[PDB]
Amino acid sequence: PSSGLRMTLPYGLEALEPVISAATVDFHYNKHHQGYIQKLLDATGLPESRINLKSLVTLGPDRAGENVFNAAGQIYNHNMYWLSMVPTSGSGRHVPPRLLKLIRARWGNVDEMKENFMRKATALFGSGWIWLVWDTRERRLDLVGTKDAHSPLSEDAGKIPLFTCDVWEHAYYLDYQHDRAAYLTRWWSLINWEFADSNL
Amino acid sequence: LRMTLPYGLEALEPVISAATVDFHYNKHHQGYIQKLLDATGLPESRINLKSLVTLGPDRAGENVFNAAGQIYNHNMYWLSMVPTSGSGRHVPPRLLKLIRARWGNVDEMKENFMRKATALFGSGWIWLVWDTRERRLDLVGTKDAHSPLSEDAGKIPLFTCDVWEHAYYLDYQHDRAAYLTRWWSLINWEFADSNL
Ligand SMILES: [Fe+3]
Ligand SMILES: [Fe+3]
Repeated sequence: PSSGLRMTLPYGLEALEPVISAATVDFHYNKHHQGYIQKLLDATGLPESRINLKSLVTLGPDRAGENVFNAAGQIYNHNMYWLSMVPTSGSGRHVPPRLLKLIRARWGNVDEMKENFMRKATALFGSGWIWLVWDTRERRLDLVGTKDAHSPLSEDAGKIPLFTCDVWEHAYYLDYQHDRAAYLTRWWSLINWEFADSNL
Repeated sequence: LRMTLPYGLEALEPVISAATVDFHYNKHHQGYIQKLLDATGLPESRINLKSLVTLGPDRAGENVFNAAGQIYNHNMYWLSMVPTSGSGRHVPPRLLKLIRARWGNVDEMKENFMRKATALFGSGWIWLVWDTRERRLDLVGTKDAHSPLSEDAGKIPLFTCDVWEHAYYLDYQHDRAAYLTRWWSLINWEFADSNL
Protein backbone atom coordinates (compact mmCIF):
# COMPACT_ATOMS: atom_id res chain seq x y z
CA PRO A 1 0.00 0.00 0.00
CA SER A 2 2.87 2.28 1.11
CA SER A 3 4.50 2.01 -2.32
CA GLY A 4 2.46 2.76 -5.44
CA LEU A 5 1.76 6.06 -7.20
CA ARG A 6 -1.90 6.66 -6.50
CA MET A 7 -2.81 5.69 -2.92
CA THR A 8 -6.41 6.28 -1.92
CA LEU A 9 -6.98 7.95 1.48
CA PRO A 10 -7.57 4.98 3.76
CA TYR A 11 -10.25 7.09 5.55
CA GLY A 12 -12.71 10.00 5.25
CA LEU A 13 -11.58 13.62 5.29
CA GLU A 14 -12.84 14.27 8.81
CA ALA A 15 -11.65 10.99 10.38
CA LEU A 16 -8.64 12.70 11.95
CA GLU A 17 -10.76 15.28 13.76
CA PRO A 18 -10.29 17.12 16.08
CA VAL A 19 -6.49 16.82 15.67
CA ILE A 20 -6.40 17.67 11.97
CA SER A 21 -9.50 19.34 10.56
CA ALA A 22 -11.48 18.11 7.54
CA ALA A 23 -10.34 21.29 5.78
CA THR A 24 -6.66 20.41 6.25
CA VAL A 25 -7.03 16.78 5.09
CA ASP A 26 -8.91 18.07 2.05
CA PHE A 27 -6.20 20.51 0.96
CA HIS A 28 -3.30 18.21 2.02
CA TYR A 29 -4.66 15.19 0.17
CA ASN A 30 -6.74 16.56 -2.74
CA LYS A 31 -4.45 19.51 -3.48
CA HIS A 32 -0.87 18.94 -2.27
CA HIS A 33 -0.78 15.12 -2.48
CA GLN A 34 -2.53 15.00 -5.89
CA GLY A 35 -0.55 17.96 -7.26
CA TYR A 36 2.66 16.02 -6.65
CA ILE A 37 1.16 13.09 -8.62
CA GLN A 38 0.44 15.12 -11.79
CA LYS A 39 3.77 16.81 -11.20
CA LEU A 40 5.60 13.48 -11.37
CA LEU A 41 3.60 12.40 -14.43
CA ASP A 42 4.55 15.70 -16.14
CA ALA A 43 8.29 15.48 -15.16
CA THR A 44 8.90 11.83 -16.16
CA GLY A 45 6.56 11.93 -19.09
CA LEU A 46 5.88 8.26 -18.33
CA PRO A 47 2.45 6.62 -18.00
CA GLU A 48 1.43 5.57 -14.46
CA SER A 49 1.99 1.92 -15.33
CA ARG A 50 5.75 2.57 -15.96
CA ILE A 51 6.50 4.48 -12.75
CA ASN A 52 8.07 2.67 -9.83
CA LEU A 53 7.70 5.20 -6.98
CA LYS A 54 10.28 3.84 -4.48
CA SER A 55 12.82 3.32 -7.26
CA LEU A 56 12.72 7.06 -8.03
CA VAL A 57 12.99 8.04 -4.34
CA THR A 58 16.09 5.80 -3.90
CA LEU A 59 17.53 6.96 -7.21
CA GLY A 60 17.95 10.43 -5.75
CA PRO A 61 17.63 14.00 -6.96
CA ASP A 62 20.87 13.88 -8.95
CA ARG A 63 20.30 10.71 -10.94
CA ALA A 64 16.51 11.22 -11.21
CA GLY A 65 16.44 14.94 -11.74
CA GLU A 66 15.60 17.47 -9.05
CA ASN A 67 11.96 17.88 -10.02
CA VAL A 68 11.29 14.19 -10.66
CA PHE A 69 12.76 13.46 -7.23
CA ASN A 70 10.94 16.23 -5.33
CA ALA A 71 7.67 15.02 -6.74
CA ALA A 72 8.23 11.28 -6.26
CA GLY A 73 9.71 11.84 -2.77
CA GLN A 74 6.73 13.93 -1.74
CA ILE A 75 4.34 11.16 -2.92
CA TYR A 76 6.14 8.42 -1.03
CA ASN A 77 6.31 10.66 2.06
CA HIS A 78 2.61 11.62 1.93
CA ASN A 79 1.80 7.95 1.42
CA MET A 80 3.65 7.02 4.62
CA TYR A 81 1.96 9.90 6.51
CA TRP A 82 -1.68 8.99 5.90
CA LEU A 83 -0.77 5.41 6.75
CA SER A 84 0.84 6.63 9.98
CA MET A 85 -2.40 7.90 11.52
CA VAL A 86 -5.40 5.98 12.83
CA PRO A 87 -8.77 7.48 11.86
CA THR A 88 -11.62 7.65 14.34
CA SER A 89 -12.87 4.02 14.69
CA GLY A 90 -9.74 2.58 13.11
CA SER A 91 -7.35 0.41 15.09
CA GLY A 92 -3.63 0.56 15.62
CA ARG A 93 -3.42 2.91 18.58
CA HIS A 94 -2.05 0.10 20.88
CA VAL A 95 1.76 -0.68 20.79
CA PRO A 96 2.50 -4.26 19.61
CA PRO A 97 4.79 -5.94 22.25
CA ARG A 98 7.55 -6.39 19.66
CA LEU A 99 7.82 -2.69 18.93
CA LEU A 100 7.14 -1.80 22.57
CA LYS A 101 10.08 -3.82 23.81
CA LEU A 102 12.29 -2.06 21.28
CA ILE A 103 11.14 1.44 22.24
CA ARG A 104 11.67 0.69 25.96
CA ALA A 105 15.17 -0.54 25.16
CA ARG A 106 15.98 2.79 23.40
CA TRP A 107 14.26 5.47 25.41
CA GLY A 108 13.05 3.62 28.55
CA ASN A 109 9.31 4.16 28.07
CA VAL A 110 6.97 5.80 25.55
CA ASP A 111 6.80 9.02 27.57
CA GLU A 112 10.50 9.57 27.08
CA MET A 113 10.15 8.72 23.39
CA LYS A 114 7.42 11.30 22.83
CA GLU A 115 9.61 13.91 24.56
CA ASN A 116 12.61 13.35 22.22
CA PHE A 117 10.21 13.41 19.26
CA MET A 118 8.76 16.76 20.39
CA ARG A 119 12.24 18.17 20.85
CA LYS A 120 13.44 17.01 17.39
CA ALA A 121 10.12 17.78 15.66
CA THR A 122 9.77 21.37 16.81
CA ALA A 123 13.42 22.24 16.08
CA LEU A 124 13.34 20.99 12.50
CA PHE A 125 14.01 24.19 10.58
CA GLY A 126 12.14 24.71 7.34
CA SER A 127 10.06 22.22 5.36
CA GLY A 128 10.70 18.63 6.42
CA TRP A 129 9.60 15.29 7.90
CA ILE A 130 10.16 13.40 11.18
CA TRP A 131 10.63 9.63 10.96
CA LEU A 132 10.71 6.84 13.46
CA VAL A 133 13.29 4.56 11.84
CA TRP A 134 14.80 1.18 12.57
CA ASP A 135 18.53 1.52 12.12
CA THR A 136 19.68 -1.77 10.58
CA ARG A 137 23.41 -0.98 10.92
CA GLU A 138 22.90 -0.52 14.66
CA ARG A 139 19.90 -2.72 15.41
CA ARG A 140 17.88 -0.06 17.21
CA LEU A 141 15.07 2.45 16.81
CA ASP A 142 15.79 6.12 16.17
CA LEU A 143 14.08 9.43 15.34
CA VAL A 144 15.27 11.23 12.21
CA GLY A 145 14.53 14.54 10.53
CA THR A 146 14.72 14.98 6.74
CA LYS A 147 14.33 18.12 4.67
CA ASP A 148 11.90 18.98 1.89
CA ALA A 149 11.27 15.81 -0.07
CA HIS A 150 14.09 13.63 1.38
CA SER A 151 13.55 10.47 3.48
CA PRO A 152 15.26 7.43 5.07
CA LEU A 153 14.42 5.73 1.75
CA SER A 154 16.16 8.41 -0.35
CA GLU A 155 19.07 8.59 2.11
CA ASP A 156 19.31 4.86 1.62
CA ALA A 157 21.76 4.58 4.52
CA GLY A 158 20.35 1.46 6.23
CA LYS A 159 17.53 3.28 8.10
CA ILE A 160 14.07 1.66 7.55
CA PRO A 161 11.08 4.15 7.78
CA LEU A 162 8.37 3.08 10.26
CA PHE A 163 6.16 6.17 10.54
CA THR A 164 6.26 9.81 9.42
CA CYS A 165 4.95 13.12 10.66
CA ASP A 166 4.67 15.83 8.05
CA VAL A 167 6.29 18.98 9.34
CA TRP A 168 5.66 21.18 6.26
CA GLU A 169 3.59 24.16 7.34
CA HIS A 170 0.78 23.03 5.01
CA ALA A 171 0.29 20.00 7.26
CA TYR A 172 -0.89 22.14 10.25
CA TYR A 173 -1.15 25.83 9.37
CA LEU A 174 -4.88 26.01 8.79
CA ASP A 175 -5.35 24.28 12.17
CA TYR A 176 -2.56 25.56 14.46
CA GLN A 177 -0.79 28.35 12.53
CA HIS A 178 2.70 29.05 14.01
CA ASP A 179 2.06 26.57 16.82
CA ARG A 180 3.80 23.47 15.44
CA ALA A 181 4.25 22.05 18.98
CA ALA A 182 0.49 22.08 19.56
CA TYR A 183 0.05 20.16 16.30
CA LEU A 184 2.82 17.71 17.21
CA THR A 185 1.53 16.90 20.83
CA ARG A 186 -1.78 15.94 19.30
CA TRP A 187 -0.43 14.17 16.23
CA TRP A 188 1.21 11.81 18.72
CA SER A 189 -2.22 10.65 19.85
CA LEU A 190 -2.83 9.63 16.19
CA ILE A 191 0.10 7.28 15.65
CA ASN A 192 -0.64 3.94 13.99
CA TRP A 193 1.74 1.87 16.14
CA GLU A 194 0.67 -1.30 14.34
CA PHE A 195 1.68 0.14 11.00
CA ALA A 196 5.03 1.15 12.53
CA ASP A 197 5.61 -2.31 13.91
CA SER A 198 4.72 -3.86 10.53
CA ASN A 199 7.57 -1.95 8.82
CA LEU A 200 10.13 -3.72 11.01
CA LEU B 1 13.42 46.28 17.75
CA ARG B 2 14.43 45.41 14.25
CA MET B 3 11.77 46.21 13.40
CA THR B 4 8.45 48.10 13.32
CA LEU B 5 5.66 47.66 10.73
CA PRO B 6 5.06 50.63 8.32
CA TYR B 7 1.31 49.99 7.99
CA GLY B 8 -1.58 48.46 9.96
CA LEU B 9 -2.48 44.72 9.78
CA GLU B 10 -5.20 45.45 7.25
CA ALA B 11 -3.06 47.67 5.01
CA LEU B 12 -2.24 44.84 2.56
CA GLU B 13 -5.79 43.52 2.07
CA PRO B 14 -7.09 42.09 -0.28
CA VAL B 15 -3.75 40.54 -1.32
CA ILE B 16 -2.64 39.54 2.21
CA SER B 17 -5.16 39.25 5.05
CA ALA B 18 -5.10 40.99 8.42
CA ALA B 19 -4.88 37.55 10.04
CA THR B 20 -1.81 36.57 7.94
CA VAL B 21 0.03 39.86 8.76
CA ASP B 22 -0.74 39.31 12.47
CA PHE B 23 0.60 35.75 12.63
CA HIS B 24 3.42 36.36 10.10
CA TYR B 25 4.68 39.45 11.96
CA ASN B 26 3.70 38.96 15.65
CA LYS B 27 4.40 35.25 16.05
CA HIS B 28 6.78 34.32 13.19
CA HIS B 29 8.83 37.45 12.68
CA GLN B 30 8.91 38.65 16.28
CA GLY B 31 9.38 35.14 17.69
CA TYR B 32 12.81 34.80 16.10
CA ILE B 33 14.01 37.85 18.09
CA GLN B 34 13.80 35.93 21.37
CA LYS B 35 15.35 32.92 19.64
CA LEU B 36 18.36 35.01 18.58
CA LEU B 37 18.97 36.45 22.07
CA ASP B 38 19.03 32.97 23.63
CA ALA B 39 21.13 31.31 20.94
CA THR B 40 23.83 34.03 21.29
CA GLY B 41 23.37 34.81 25.01
CA LEU B 42 23.75 38.51 24.00
CA PRO B 43 21.73 41.70 24.55
CA GLU B 44 20.06 43.68 21.73
CA SER B 45 22.77 46.35 22.03
CA ARG B 46 25.51 43.76 21.31
CA ILE B 47 23.96 42.07 18.26
CA ASN B 48 24.68 43.27 14.75
CA LEU B 49 22.11 41.59 12.48
CA LYS B 50 24.01 41.75 9.15
CA SER B 51 27.20 40.57 10.90
CA LEU B 52 25.72 37.26 11.97
CA VAL B 53 23.95 36.81 8.61
CA THR B 54 27.16 37.29 6.56
CA LEU B 55 28.96 34.93 8.99
CA GLY B 56 26.82 31.99 7.91
CA PRO B 57 25.67 28.97 10.05
CA ASP B 58 29.19 27.46 10.36
CA ARG B 59 30.66 30.65 11.82
CA ALA B 60 27.61 31.95 13.72
CA GLY B 61 26.22 28.49 14.57
CA GLU B 62 23.03 26.96 13.14
CA ASN B 63 20.42 28.51 15.42
CA VAL B 64 22.00 31.94 15.63
CA PHE B 65 22.13 31.99 11.82
CA ASN B 66 18.62 30.69 11.16
CA ALA B 67 17.21 33.27 13.54
CA ALA B 68 19.19 36.33 12.51
CA GLY B 69 18.64 35.54 8.81
CA GLN B 70 14.86 35.36 9.38
CA ILE B 71 14.75 38.69 11.22
CA TYR B 72 16.72 40.26 8.40
CA ASN B 73 14.69 38.53 5.64
CA HIS B 74 11.41 39.57 7.28
CA ASN B 75 12.67 43.14 7.87
CA MET B 76 13.22 43.31 4.07
CA TYR B 77 9.92 41.63 3.32
CA TRP B 78 7.70 44.17 5.08
CA LEU B 79 9.61 47.13 3.68
CA SER B 80 9.27 45.62 0.16
CA MET B 81 5.51 46.13 0.35
CA VAL B 82 3.24 49.17 0.27
CA PRO B 83 -0.41 49.31 1.45
CA THR B 84 -2.85 48.37 -1.35
CA SER B 85 -4.14 51.94 -1.30
CA GLY B 86 -0.61 53.04 -2.20
CA SER B 87 -0.29 50.42 -4.99
CA GLY B 88 0.31 51.28 -8.66
CA ARG B 89 3.06 53.89 -8.16
CA HIS B 90 5.61 54.33 -10.98
CA VAL B 91 8.83 52.52 -10.53
CA PRO B 92 11.48 55.27 -10.11
CA PRO B 93 13.10 56.14 -13.48
CA ARG B 94 16.58 54.94 -12.42
CA LEU B 95 15.27 51.54 -11.39
CA LEU B 96 13.06 51.33 -14.47
CA LYS B 97 15.85 51.79 -17.04
CA LEU B 98 17.77 49.01 -15.19
CA ILE B 99 14.69 46.76 -15.41
CA ARG B 100 14.33 47.47 -19.14
CA ALA B 101 18.02 46.95 -19.71
CA ARG B 102 17.56 43.45 -18.20
CA TRP B 103 14.19 42.10 -19.24
CA GLY B 104 12.93 44.55 -21.88
CA ASN B 105 10.11 45.88 -19.68
CA VAL B 106 8.55 45.18 -16.28
CA ASP B 107 6.01 42.74 -17.65
CA GLU B 108 8.81 40.42 -18.80
CA MET B 109 10.44 40.81 -15.37
CA LYS B 110 7.17 39.77 -13.73
CA GLU B 111 6.98 36.62 -15.85
CA ASN B 112 10.54 35.71 -14.80
CA PHE B 113 9.54 36.40 -11.19
CA MET B 114 6.53 34.08 -11.36
CA ARG B 115 8.57 31.26 -12.92
CA LYS B 116 11.33 31.47 -10.29
CA ALA B 117 9.03 32.18 -7.32
CA THR B 118 6.67 29.31 -8.27
CA ALA B 119 9.44 26.74 -8.74
CA LEU B 120 11.26 27.23 -5.42
CA PHE B 121 10.69 23.89 -3.59
CA GLY B 122 10.05 23.97 0.16
CA SER B 123 10.68 27.04 2.33
CA GLY B 124 12.58 30.02 1.02
CA TRP B 125 12.73 33.49 -0.44
CA ILE B 126 12.71 35.27 -3.78
CA TRP B 127 14.83 38.38 -4.18
CA LEU B 128 15.42 41.14 -6.58
CA VAL B 129 19.18 41.80 -6.38
CA TRP B 130 21.67 44.13 -8.06
CA ASP B 131 24.36 41.80 -9.32
CA THR B 132 27.53 43.77 -8.71
CA ARG B 133 29.76 41.17 -10.38
CA GLU B 134 27.45 41.18 -13.44
CA ARG B 135 26.50 44.91 -13.43
CA ARG B 136 22.78 44.10 -13.77
CA LEU B 137 19.44 43.46 -12.06
CA ASP B 138 18.64 39.84 -11.25
CA LEU B 139 16.03 37.66 -9.57
CA VAL B 140 17.26 34.82 -7.31
CA GLY B 141 15.76 32.39 -4.78
CA THR B 142 17.48 31.28 -1.56
CA LYS B 143 16.46 28.45 0.76
CA ASP B 144 15.16 28.64 4.37
CA ALA B 145 16.85 31.47 6.23
CA HIS B 146 19.49 32.16 3.55
CA SER B 147 19.70 35.35 1.49
CA PRO B 148 21.86 37.21 -1.03
CA LEU B 149 23.36 38.77 2.16
CA SER B 150 24.22 35.23 3.31
CA GLU B 151 25.72 34.32 -0.07
CA ASP B 152 28.07 37.35 0.23
CA ALA B 153 29.39 36.92 -3.37
CA GLY B 154 28.18 40.43 -4.39
CA LYS B 155 24.43 40.31 -4.97
CA ILE B 156 22.77 43.27 -3.19
CA PRO B 157 19.15 42.70 -2.06
CA LEU B 158 16.71 45.26 -3.39
CA PHE B 159 13.37 43.59 -2.46
CA THR B 160 12.20 40.17 -1.16
CA CYS B 161 9.05 38.13 -1.48
CA ASP B 162 8.62 35.62 1.35
CA VAL B 163 7.72 32.21 -0.06
CA TRP B 164 7.34 30.08 3.13
CA GLU B 165 3.84 28.67 3.29
CA HIS B 166 3.13 30.70 6.48
CA ALA B 167 3.31 33.72 4.15
CA TYR B 168 0.25 32.70 2.16
CA TYR B 169 -1.44 29.59 3.54
CA LEU B 170 -4.40 31.16 5.36
CA ASP B 171 -5.31 33.18 2.28
CA TYR B 172 -4.27 31.07 -0.72
CA GLN B 173 -3.53 27.59 0.69
CA HIS B 174 -1.62 25.47 -1.88
CA ASP B 175 -2.09 28.13 -4.54
CA ARG B 176 1.24 29.98 -4.31
CA ALA B 177 0.99 31.41 -7.84
CA ALA B 178 -2.19 33.19 -6.71
CA TYR B 179 -0.31 34.78 -3.82
CA LEU B 180 2.57 35.60 -6.19
CA THR B 181 0.77 37.57 -9.01
CA ARG B 182 -1.17 39.71 -6.55
CA TRP B 183 1.79 40.29 -4.14
CA TRP B 184 3.47 41.93 -7.16
CA SER B 185 1.01 44.84 -6.99
CA LEU B 186 2.43 45.69 -3.55
CA ILE B 187 6.08 46.01 -4.52
CA ASN B 188 7.73 49.03 -2.89
CA TRP B 189 9.73 50.34 -5.86
CA GLU B 190 10.88 53.37 -3.85
CA PHE B 191 12.45 51.02 -1.34
CA ALA B 192 13.82 48.75 -4.09
CA ASP B 193 15.47 51.62 -5.99
CA SER B 194 16.75 53.15 -2.73
CA ASN B 195 18.59 49.86 -2.12
CA LEU B 196 20.92 50.24 -5.15
FE1 LIG C 1 2.55 17.65 3.16
FE1 LIG D 1 7.94 34.50 6.76
